[PDB]
Amino acid sequence: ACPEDWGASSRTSLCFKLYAKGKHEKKTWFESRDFCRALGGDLASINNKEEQQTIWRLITASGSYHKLFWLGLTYGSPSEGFTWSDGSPVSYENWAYGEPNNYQNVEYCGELKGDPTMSWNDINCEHLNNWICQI
Ligand SMILES: C[C@@H]1O[C@@H](O[C@H]2[C@H](O[C@H]3[C@H](O)[C@@H](O)[C@H](O)O[C@@H]3CO)O[C@H](CO)[C@H](O)[C@@H]2O)[C@@H](O)[C@H](O)[C@@H]1O
Ligand SMILES: [Ca+2]
Repeated sequence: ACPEDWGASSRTSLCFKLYAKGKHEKKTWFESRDFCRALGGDLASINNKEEQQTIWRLITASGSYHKLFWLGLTYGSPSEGFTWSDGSPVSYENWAYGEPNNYQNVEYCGELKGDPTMSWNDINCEHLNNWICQI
């Protein structure tokens, strides 16, 4: 069962929470990771299409579209490439077309574009974004 306002009560329920913020309250990737971990969780990992649908449904209920959200995507070693901050394997992927492109060699964190494509992009970790936690 999920904590109240993080999802449903069944044993198979996945628990995510959107944090959409104004520009003065958006966070870097590391700040967002630390925020979610302080609650006992982590930045959201998306391990399959079921989790993607869960998050998309939350976005549709939010009324806002096109927002950028930090996910738990962070580059590891050169051989690893992208990893999930929660330690789960990066099996499922939904990178946008051409991504990750490490544009100008400075993009080591992953963001979700909150539109129907639910696509991922690598971007400067120091950008201030919205974020999504999991527990
Ligand atoms: C593809 C992109 O390349 C770099 O970002 C460029 C930026 O791309 C926008 C794109 O125009 C927009 O349609 C899409 O929704 O978001 C992208 C940003 O994530 O466009 C500006 C000009 O407006 C610059 O050309 C940027 O270089 C790269 O930084 C992004 O990570 C991404 O791979
Ligand atoms: Ca990119």
